[PDB]
Amino acid sequence: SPSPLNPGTNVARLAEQAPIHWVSVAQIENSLAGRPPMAVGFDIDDTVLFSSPGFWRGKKTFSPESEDYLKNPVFWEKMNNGWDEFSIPKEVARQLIDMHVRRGDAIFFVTGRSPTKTETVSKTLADNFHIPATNMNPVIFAGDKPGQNTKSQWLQDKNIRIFYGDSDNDITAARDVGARGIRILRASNSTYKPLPQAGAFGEEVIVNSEY
Amino acid sequence: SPSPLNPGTNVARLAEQAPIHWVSVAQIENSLAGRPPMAVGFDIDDTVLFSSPGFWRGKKTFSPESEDYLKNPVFWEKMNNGWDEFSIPKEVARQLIDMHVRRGDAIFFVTGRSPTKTETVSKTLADNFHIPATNMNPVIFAGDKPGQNTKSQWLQDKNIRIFYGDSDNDITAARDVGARGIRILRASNSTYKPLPQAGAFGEEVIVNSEY
Amino acid sequence: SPSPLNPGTNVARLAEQAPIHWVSVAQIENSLAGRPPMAVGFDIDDTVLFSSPGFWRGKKTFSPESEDYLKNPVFWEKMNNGWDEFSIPKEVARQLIDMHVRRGDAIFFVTGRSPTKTETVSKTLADNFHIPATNMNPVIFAGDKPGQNTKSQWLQDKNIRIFYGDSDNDITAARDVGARGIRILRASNSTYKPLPQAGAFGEEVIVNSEY
Amino acid sequence: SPSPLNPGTNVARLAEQAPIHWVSVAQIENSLAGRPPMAVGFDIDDTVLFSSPGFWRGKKTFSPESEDYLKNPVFWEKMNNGWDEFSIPKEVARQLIDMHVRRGDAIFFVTGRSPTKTETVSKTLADNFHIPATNMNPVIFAGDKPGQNTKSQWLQDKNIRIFYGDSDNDITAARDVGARGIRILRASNSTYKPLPQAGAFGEEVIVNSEY
Ligand SMILES: Nc1ncnc2c1ncn2[C@H]1O[C@@H](CO)[C@H](O)[C@@H]1O
Ligand SMILES: Nc1ncnc2c1ncn2[C@H]1O[C@@H](CO)[C@H](O)[C@@H]1O
Ligand SMILES: [Au+3]
Ligand SMILES: [Au+3]
Ligand SMILES: [Au+]
Ligand SMILES: [Au+]
Ligand SMILES: [Mg+2]
Ligand SMILES: [Mg+2]
Ligand SMILES: [Mg+2]
Ligand SMILES: [Mg+2]
Repeated sequence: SPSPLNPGTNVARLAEQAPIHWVSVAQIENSLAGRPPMAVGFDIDDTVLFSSPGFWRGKKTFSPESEDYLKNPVFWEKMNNGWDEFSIPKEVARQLIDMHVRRGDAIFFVTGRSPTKTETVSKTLADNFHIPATNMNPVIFAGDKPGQNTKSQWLQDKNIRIFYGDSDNDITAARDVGARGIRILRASNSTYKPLPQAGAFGEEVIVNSEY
Repeated sequence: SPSPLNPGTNVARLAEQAPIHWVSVAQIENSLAGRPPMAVGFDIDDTVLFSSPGFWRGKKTFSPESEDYLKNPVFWEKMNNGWDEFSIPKEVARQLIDMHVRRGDAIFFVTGRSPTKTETVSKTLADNFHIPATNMNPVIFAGDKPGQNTKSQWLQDKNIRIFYGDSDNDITAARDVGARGIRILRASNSTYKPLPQAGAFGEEVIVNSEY
Repeated sequence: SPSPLNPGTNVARLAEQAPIHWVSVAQIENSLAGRPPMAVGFDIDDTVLFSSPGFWRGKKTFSPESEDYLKNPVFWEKMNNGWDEFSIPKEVARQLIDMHVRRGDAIFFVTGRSPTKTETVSKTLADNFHIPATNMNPVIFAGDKPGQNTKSQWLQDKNIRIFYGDSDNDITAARDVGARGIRILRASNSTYKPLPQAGAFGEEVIVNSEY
Repeated sequence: SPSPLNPGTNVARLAEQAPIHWVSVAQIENSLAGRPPMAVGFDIDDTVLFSSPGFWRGKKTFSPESEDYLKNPVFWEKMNNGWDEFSIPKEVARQLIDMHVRRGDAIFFVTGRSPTKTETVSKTLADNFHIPATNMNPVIFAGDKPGQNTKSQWLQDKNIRIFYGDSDNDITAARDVGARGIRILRASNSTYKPLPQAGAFGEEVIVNSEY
């Protein structure tokens, strides 16, 4: 700073590109041509669902000033049992999942959300993305609590070869097990802030994956 | 629709700019410096609230395979009386509303949503955006009637001198009454598509106003 | 800093716009519709000619480590009498000058280059941009030396209403006389560095004017 | 060709990225860490030198209204024996050449320019880019023969493992011999048009490499 009234710009800044390995769904699919059906995984939040409406609602209802709602079982019971009806499915996920289904791939969802006694997230996902039951697997609630296993342990267990996610820990989880971690852009209107530096580990990042 | 696997790019395309009158909130405040309190107006949907969650939910509930929910009074009762709890306030609106409160301006919201018997929208707005009683005015539900701009007469009636909105009809309403129409970007994960061409009437467009 | 190996990015940075009043040649022309023929002015370097080849040559020949060549009469005699045969005309200038000629405008060039006993720059310009002799005026070498007048004094003297330039002093010269200063982007391969903050004064900046 | 006066834009277009493998010089150096000295090669025109000044001049002098100058031996004598004094070294090339000198790599320049009896190009390059005698190799003038890639056999002959260039033929030459072909952006003010689609073979493209 200063942050000027009239900052101006220049054509070096206008054309400036960060050195990122951008990919398209079409190129990922091409990279898989001739590879046998495999298990692939997806993070949920900001990867396949824009779920910030429910998280916003939860914050505003359960902990208006902090992020305490994120460890409130009452919030999770609401979040995992219907508030995703207000979540907005990502077109990038529609494309990815359609093409993995077309390959005959096993599709897993592995989330850091807290587990709840029941969940309708598996159903919301299978329904919105038209995932055959054959390809579909119930959502895995991963983590460090008693009775849980971490994202990484789950990726190893289900032999997941590709993991799509928006968060750094999605990519490092894939890397820890030798899986191909592929980054999805977090939408700038997500309430999960700050936005990750997509590409921060040299991973592939999907173009235009914010929606 | 297919496209090349590796389309590539060039630095003319990388640097290319559309000829848009981009402005900041600071520049708008600066352009108004010295001007006494006035009435100003805001569209709601995709201008101050990312409300797609409620509309997406409404469509799924009331008209899965059409747009009839938008003409269903039961949908409007829900949307206007609680589903905005899932609507995500936009940062640009926080900045704009803060600036107009600093100015002592009278703030109006003029929405194309259908009027309902009761509404909790004015409450959600005055709360989310920390709007003092004196600057706040109850939401004007101008409704929607294709072939007709239902906002124009309201801007005239309330002597609104600046109108903010994401849609072409917001800008044309301001133009109709000789008010300064200022465009806000609709977020790319909005379910209201296609995205408008912000800048299409030569109007000012607020930078980074998608979130 | 750090300047990371793998910086990554996010979609707020990807979509980020500086708040600049970008214009196109088409919009400038539209803004002039019905305005009588007038005098308009152009800076030369990085506005209508990419002349860095001659300046590079001059530096390398006359002052390899400093910018002393810029005050070397021997350099100027070479620069103003043929080295612009290696200067690359800007498409943005072709468009501007064609449209000002089509309007019947008087066209002036006002440069901070040092005057020389003879110059072939006026000819290079008239020839490359197909400027009728009627519209064309000999290049004005402006400045602060004995026997010179400043850019500003020249703009006042020739009643210039619009001045196109890439440098801050081009825009301030127009502003000092009440003329409309319009910014052209300096190409990032110019050897005149650092690049200006185009738009730093709230002036109009021509889209894609780096070439 | 006409286009809308105020086309506008949207945030999907603002944020849109082509799926390009963008890399930095640091990332390239990092990918090579541990590898002993090797032969590497560079195209010249629009890869290390903005040489449009000499080509533009040549066209004006030898074939104002065609491309015949490119097949004129008198043009090549001038272009190869002094007109590069007007050619502007690219910063990306300074970074690349510095990095390959750090590595102890053997550096070759393989150009489509026609061989001439004498050439001062190798001198201009070794001087401009501060290239030690040991890393420097005399420029290979491979010439140009449409229908034939004249570079491929030279990369084979010199055991070149990495080839840098702006044109499709640079990348295809590297591919022909199983070398790593890396694209540099052609500057938008180059008179060699149209601009190539950098990234069109899925090859790495160097960020900000237009200058
Ligand atoms: N503010 C937020 N908006 C949307 N999703 C969130 C937010 N905070 C956390 N998440 C989700 O991302 C998961 C990663 O652990 C968290 O468990 C949570 O379910
Ligand atoms: N490095 C450069 N490359 C191109 N043009 C230059 C450079 N330095 C100055 N100029 C030109 O811009 C003019 C502005 O005063 C100078 O007089 C000079 O003619
Ligand atoms: Au890599
Ligand atoms: Au202005
Ligand atoms: Au609507
Ligand atoms: Au060529
Ligand atoms: Mg996530
Ligand atoms: Mg709206
Ligand atoms: Mg200049
Ligand atoms: Mg080349």
